Amino acid sequence: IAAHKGVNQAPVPLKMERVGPHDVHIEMTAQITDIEIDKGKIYKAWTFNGQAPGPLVVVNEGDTIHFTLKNMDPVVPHSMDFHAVHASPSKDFIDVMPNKSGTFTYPANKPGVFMYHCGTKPVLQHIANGMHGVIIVKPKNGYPTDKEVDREYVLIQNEWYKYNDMNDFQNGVPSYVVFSSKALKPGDPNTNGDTFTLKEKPLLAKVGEKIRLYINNVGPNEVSSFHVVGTVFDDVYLDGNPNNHLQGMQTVMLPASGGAVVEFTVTRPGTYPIVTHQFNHAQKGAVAMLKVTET
Amino acid sequence: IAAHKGVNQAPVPLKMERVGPHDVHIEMTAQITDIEIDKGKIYKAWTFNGQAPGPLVVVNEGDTIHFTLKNMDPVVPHSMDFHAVHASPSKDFIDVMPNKSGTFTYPANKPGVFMYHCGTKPVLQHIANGMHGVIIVKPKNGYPTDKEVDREYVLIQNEWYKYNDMNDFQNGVPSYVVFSSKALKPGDPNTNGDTFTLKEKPLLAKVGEKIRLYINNVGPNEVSSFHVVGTVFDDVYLDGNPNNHLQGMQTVMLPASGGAVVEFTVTRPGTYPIVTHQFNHAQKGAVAMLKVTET
Amino acid sequence: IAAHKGVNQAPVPLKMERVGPHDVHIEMTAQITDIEIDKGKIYKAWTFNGQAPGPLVVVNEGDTIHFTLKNMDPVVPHSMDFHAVHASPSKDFIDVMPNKSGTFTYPANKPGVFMYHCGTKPVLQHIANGMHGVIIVKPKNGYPTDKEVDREYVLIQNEWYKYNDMNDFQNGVPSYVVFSSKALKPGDPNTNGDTFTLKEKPLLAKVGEKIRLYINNVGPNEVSSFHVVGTVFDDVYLDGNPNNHLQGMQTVMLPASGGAVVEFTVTRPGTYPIVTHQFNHAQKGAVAMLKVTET
Ligand SMILES: [Cu+2]
Ligand SMILES: [Cu+2]
Ligand SMILES: [Cu+2]
Ligand SMILES: [Cu+2]
Ligand SMILES: [Cu+2]
Ligand SMILES: [Cu+2]
Ligand SMILES: [Cu+2]
Ligand SMILES: [Cu+2]
Ligand SMILES: [Cu+2]
Ligand SMILES: [Cu+2]
Ligand SMILES: [Cu+2]
Ligand SMILES: [Cu+2]
Ligand SMILES: [Cu+2]
Ligand SMILES: [Cu+2]
Ligand SMILES: [Cu+2]
Ligand SMILES: [Cu+2]
Ligand SMILES: [Cu+2]
Ligand SMILES: [Cu+2]
Ligand SMILES: [Cu+2]
Ligand SMILES: [Cu+2]
Ligand SMILES: [Cu+2]
Repeated sequence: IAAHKGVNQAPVPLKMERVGPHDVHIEMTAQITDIEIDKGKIYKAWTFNGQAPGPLVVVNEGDTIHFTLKNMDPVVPHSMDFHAVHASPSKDFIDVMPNKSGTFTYPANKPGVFMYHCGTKPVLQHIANGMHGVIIVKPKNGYPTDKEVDREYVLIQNEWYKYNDMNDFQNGVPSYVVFSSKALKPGDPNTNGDTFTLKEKPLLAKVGEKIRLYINNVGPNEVSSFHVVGTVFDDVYLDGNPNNHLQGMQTVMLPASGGAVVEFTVTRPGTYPIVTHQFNHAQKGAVAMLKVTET
Repeated sequence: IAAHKGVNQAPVPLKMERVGPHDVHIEMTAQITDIEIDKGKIYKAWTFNGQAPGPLVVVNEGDTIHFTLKNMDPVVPHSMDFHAVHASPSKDFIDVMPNKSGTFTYPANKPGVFMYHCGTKPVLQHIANGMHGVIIVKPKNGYPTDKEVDREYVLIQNEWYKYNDMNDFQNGVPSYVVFSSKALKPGDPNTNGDTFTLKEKPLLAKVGEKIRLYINNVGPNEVSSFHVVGTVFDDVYLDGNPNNHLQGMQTVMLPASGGAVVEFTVTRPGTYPIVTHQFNHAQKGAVAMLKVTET
Repeated sequence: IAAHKGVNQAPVPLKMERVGPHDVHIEMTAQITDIEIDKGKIYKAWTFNGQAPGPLVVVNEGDTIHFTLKNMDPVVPHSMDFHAVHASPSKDFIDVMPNKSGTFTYPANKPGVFMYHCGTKPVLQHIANGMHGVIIVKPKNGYPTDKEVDREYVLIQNEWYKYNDMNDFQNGVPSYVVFSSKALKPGDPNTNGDTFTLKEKPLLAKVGEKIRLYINNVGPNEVSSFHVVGTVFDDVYLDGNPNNHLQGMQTVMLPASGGAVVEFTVTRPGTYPIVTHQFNHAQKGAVAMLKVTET
């Protein structure tokens, strides 16, 4: 796209503020930003806020979201679809033109770990170029295992294809399949979907801890066979809904856009890989590490 | 197949009648019928009754089915396998020769949303050419959410490949992935698996309604990441068995031949896409629309 | 690999013995063994004990496993990862060099049907070449349906690719997809992953029996849409954990490495195919047979 040549828009922080007991404002950009998805491989990603996946959004069950998209793409329209919300797609997930903003309002009345993404046709194009992320809606009543959890992180799986190539996006195998982590609390890592960062800078935990991961597989196209090496999931809540409660799972099948809360105990010091067990994907990047130490 | 050149057998209505409180007669054809699966693309489908997927069958839990297949294919044998039933495959899902009929009897003692398909070797060939459909077995005791449901429809996902090409069917990506709808009540649409009809003539609903969809992904080969845009599934029953009850799902993972009952509320007027969230498939046809109006 | 030319190491029995009420010794080899995966097609598999998948391991919930790997590969390191166990991957699933042994100890405190596999980088290589299998951990309290089960078997699904070809393993469709059976009791068949043996020598059962299958899809790469023709699963326990209890499933979605216990009734004499309902895979080998007789 001639108007994206040489474009590399610096990442912009997510803006969020609570405006009432049940109402939140969120402001995101659509922007075009170079991301290093594998060593020496730059992808001029279509993004929210210069991250791909986009920035983590966390709201409470029952919060109405008043969402603004500021479209910094000089020539492509963009839009936002939160899977968390009840909305009219044809009124509320509509396009925002280059250099314009739009504001849309809709309720998040279901707990869980939801994909969000650009909803502009062709949606496959906008997602595959980078316009995906997660919104967590925290359950009013928690999870029944909350008191057991020592530490928590967010991990998101996505694929990367040949650049902006619709034939590849539709018909081709992924070039890379990757994990990223998005921060929940100060100090947590906040990374993009790449083949290396979570190997070189593993997530951290302590021996004996029960870990919760909020996970989503945003695709665009593949399903995920999510597994942590050296443990078993003690508890799993499909889509992060507390009702959908499995136990003792070695691996969690996630559809494209599928989420989960998963919990597991790390009993011994060491480095624990986190994989999709579809090992062709793992080979192509989708292995993160969790380093577990006595401190 | 030289004997299928120029063949285009007109669709024949499904014949069904109840013959006792727990016994139903069904009569289907196997026939070769031209179907427009994408604009300007005709597939000379191997079909039940000139529809692909085939006609909807609905029975009650506990019904014994006395099924007749009238094989109108001039040269290929065909057969019928209902996933709903307990049967001996080697006695009851056997071939019916060209220009012959066969009758097979077997019980449907499990509720749910079951694939049916031709069972003739190579089964991949017979399914991929079009010989798939759904049989719904209604639970004796309903679903616990029955009283909440305002409107219901059936949707079926399938793929289309290069015509009658076994190499493609085994090794190739689908050319098209599609939804169709099959009528439950008078006035409901009854369509074939194509890339357009459910976009151009959306399913209809009213603002505020709880919608039930009976869904099945008949494949032949892909899994489905089933999602309705702008809502969340309030309730999901895997395979349509009331016991397999999930809540609050954004997306439902369906294996090949996998079914579900899914229920969701449409809160605002607008057009709501229905997708497989494996967006390469959606791009290749698998997007239906639900138009929600104040009336 | 020049050091594997002409190598065909005879299969070696699994060695296992109980050493205390809650402790078991297991001794396995890593070895290079020719296996006929389709008629006339030999794969010089990387294996545990000269079987691919490897030998069945069965332990009780709560058993600590003291595992020895004797590496007979003349030049490639190998290792063992049991999904059943809590272990430090970087200490306990480490490599054993050619012509050496290693012993690792770790607890199996979760019931179910777990994949095991070599964990040596690149893991995709070691799994795809043949180094996968199942470990069953029997639940302390059984399954609630135990008293209904008449007969049980183990079935494992895997893929085969072009020989030792990492490009194919990562980017290519499987050449073959196959079932094998591993013995639970004397007289049960014990087979390797091939396209024919379970068609030519079907598993055996009696009319009216409730059958339990312990199943796992070891991949490396595909998901499985597991179905038995002519029946419906009465009960399914995901990953073989008794808590994860579905009913009335026509087909069970297994991720890569995903397991299940599934139970179904065979009501009539006949031959019952067992498939993955992803019919491209079935075409490429993944159909086993269950022959049901009056005796
Ligand atoms: Cu309040
Ligand atoms: Cu506001
Ligand atoms: Cu966009
Ligand atoms: Cu793929
Ligand atoms: Cu703790
Ligand atoms: Cu593993
Ligand atoms: Cu664990
Ligand atoms: Cu009666
Ligand atoms: Cu009759
Ligand atoms: Cu047929
Ligand atoms: Cu595909
Ligand atoms: Cu209503
Ligand atoms: Cu979506
Ligand atoms: Cu909803
Ligand atoms: Cu004891
Ligand atoms: Cu010992
Ligand atoms: Cu190995
Ligand atoms: Cu494949
Ligand atoms: Cu019995
Ligand atoms: Cu079938
Ligand atoms: Cu059954």
